[PDB]
Amino acid sequence: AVDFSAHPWKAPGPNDSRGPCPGLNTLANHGFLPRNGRNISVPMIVKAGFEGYNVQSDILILAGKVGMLTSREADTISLEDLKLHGTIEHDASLSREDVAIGDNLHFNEAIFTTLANSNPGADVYNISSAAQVQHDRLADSVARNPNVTNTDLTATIRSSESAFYLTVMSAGDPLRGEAPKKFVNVFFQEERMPIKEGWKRSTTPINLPLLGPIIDRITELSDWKPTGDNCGAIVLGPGL
Amino acid sequence: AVDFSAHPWKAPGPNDSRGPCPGLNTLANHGFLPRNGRNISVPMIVKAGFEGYNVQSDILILAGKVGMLTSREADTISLEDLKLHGTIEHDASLSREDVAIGDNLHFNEAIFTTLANSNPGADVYNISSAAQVQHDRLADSVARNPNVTNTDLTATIRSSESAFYLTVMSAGDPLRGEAPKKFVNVFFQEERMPIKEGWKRSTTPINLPLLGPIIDRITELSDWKPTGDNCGAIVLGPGL
Ligand code: HEM
Ligand code: HEM
Ligand SMILES: CCCCCCCCCCCCCC(=O)O
Ligand SMILES: CCCCCCCCCCCCCC(=O)O
Ligand SMILES: *[C@@H]1O[C@H](CO)[C@@H](O)[C@H](O)[C@H]1NC(C)=O
Ligand SMILES: *[C@@H]1O[C@H](CO)[C@@H](O)[C@H](O)[C@H]1NC(C)=O
Ligand SMILES: *[C@@H]1O[C@H](CO)[C@@H](O)[C@H](O)[C@H]1NC(C)=O
Ligand SMILES: *[C@@H]1O[C@H](CO)[C@@H](O)[C@H](O)[C@H]1NC(C)=O
Ligand SMILES: *[C@@H]1O[C@H](CO)[C@@H](O)[C@H](O)[C@H]1NC(C)=O
Ligand SMILES: [Mg+2]
Ligand SMILES: [Mg+2]
Repeated sequence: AVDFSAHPWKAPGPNDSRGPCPGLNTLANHGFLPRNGRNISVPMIVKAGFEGYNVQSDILILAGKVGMLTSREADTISLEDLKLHGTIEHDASLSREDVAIGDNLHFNEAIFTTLANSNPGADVYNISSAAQVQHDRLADSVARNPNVTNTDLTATIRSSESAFYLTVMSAGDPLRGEAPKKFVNVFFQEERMPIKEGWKRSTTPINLPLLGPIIDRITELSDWKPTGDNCGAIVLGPGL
Repeated sequence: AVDFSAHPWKAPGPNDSRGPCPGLNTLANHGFLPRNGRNISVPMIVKAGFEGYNVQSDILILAGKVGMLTSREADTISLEDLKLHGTIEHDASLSREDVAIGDNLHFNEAIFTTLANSNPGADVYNISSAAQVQHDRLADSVARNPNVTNTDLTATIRSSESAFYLTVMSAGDPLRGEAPKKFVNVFFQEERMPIKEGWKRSTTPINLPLLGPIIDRITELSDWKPTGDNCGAIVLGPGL
């Protein structure tokens, strides 16, 4: 029963907190989360993701409580807190630079080129294109970042994020694991719901059972291999 | 400014959730946390630890948000949820069995014998006795549990727990890193504040700066070495 017309996109001001996640950033830019990006709890994320995207509480509780670790507060974050490297934030992002060699927070068009140019000859991104992008992004980090971290955990998180953009920005059947380029590009480049472009919130719930096989197929097609430590240890709080 | 007369010890009833932590169990048994042990948030833990023990928000926010990972709820746990192996719960506990070979949840008198018998000829437990206990408990797990997990992280958590019993149950100067056996034994065996025995809440705040040197000294005296891959990865949620 959400009224999207009561949730206009507004550009964030210079002091509105935004993070490395286009999903949460977009929700804030439409006021599903606080536009200032501050004082955000897991219940707020659960509600916002449901209302905005029809993403269910299973994934948002699991991911949300991990995200909470990035702040110094008892039960809230600022979106910018999520840039904390090695909690969720990882190398070989789709649209951000690796923290060791650049800006791990803001959208970067040069990084995004790989995704933007994927699935040549189609007007959608899909599971095979998403896998290719992941392969190529990881190769770039291995080439250029002397502090690169690549573990089973980061690889899984990366495939989860690719599954998110394929499903949440779909043309309405998220099971298909494909999304119009026009919608995904707006999502990343503007952190806006592409409403005027024709996007509508999925009428199918997006939950762990739906995402699981998509995640696994993306991983499988990405020709991923362990390269190093492979210990899936997360950073448990800031300033440790 | 805490009225302990308004916080009597009551034995947990059959539907009351209790976990592997004597600290939180004791707070629940005195109603500083809900006596039913359910729907417990990090803000509730922060307040309860302050009121009951003069433990500060630094450690309780950090540990509390990690503890939140153990439930399926957005921002609360039941105390029993904390038994989830490999989040905080670990092998070589002071008063519980290793999950692979026994009950990792309930107080176990046979396990507790090692701590109870430590520091012979004194009426206190102290840093050297706590270190000996940790050495002996870990040795027991290495002997009897083929699946033992023993890492920098579990070792730190274990010394933190020893530091907690030495400080929170002290005779009122937690800096000393020694606690009356009569107080610590009641804490573990009954999950009760030993008020009739003469214990009083510390007038000195117990925070990370106070605990840190105690933790480090316990580790130093314990003749510790890691096991296997020494991977500090935590379990990020239940049913994975
Ligand atoms: C529990 C809620 C969420 C948390 C805590 C969260 C956290 C994060 C974090 C920290 C990152 C940065 C990882 C990195 O690239 O280094 C990220 C990336 C991403 N998230 Fe979220 N996220 C959440 C929900 C969502 C939702 C609902 C979507 C919906 C589409 C989404 C889509 C993405 C995408 C596509 C990326 C990849 C960005 C890139 O690689 O450049 N997230 N998330
Ligand atoms: C408030 C002050 C606290 C005190 C004094 C305290 C004390 C202790 C002690 C002494 C143990 C060791 C029990 C043993 O080895 O048999 C322990 C274990 C544990 N504590 Fe706490 N604790 C406190 C707060 C917390 C908090 C905030 C959390 C998480 C929300 C937590 C979670 C646990 C867990 C999961 C264990 C089990 C680890 C294991 O032995 O395997 N504790 N605690
Ligand atoms: C088991 C994979 C489910 C997808 C979870 C990805 C969300 C990333 C945040 C971290 C929370 C759990 C991570 C994980 O188990 O993959
Ligand atoms: C210097 C901090 C030591 C105290 C940590 C107590 C353990 C809390 C549970 C896990 C949360 C952080 C992990 C850790 O650094 O020990
Ligand atoms: C943050 O949110 C809580 C819960 O709604 C509220 O009590 C508090 O006043 C808020 N603080 C700020 C600075 O907005
Ligand atoms: C993705 O789209 C390309 C181009 O249409 C196609 O070759 C490929 O088979 C598709 N992959 C999947 C998984 O649908
Ligand atoms: C990063 O890699 C460089 C070059 O190998 C090394 O000096 C450094 O210790 C590594 N760690 C970090 C994060 O600085
Ligand atoms: C409180 O915790 C219970 C599990 O003990 C859970 O079912 C519930 O969602 C939480 N809040 C309530 C009562 O809705
Ligand atoms: C602990 O107490 C014993 C027995 O009195 C004593 O020998 C030992 O030195 C004490 N250790 C510390 C750290 O005070
Ligand atoms: Mg990144
Ligand atoms: Mg244990």
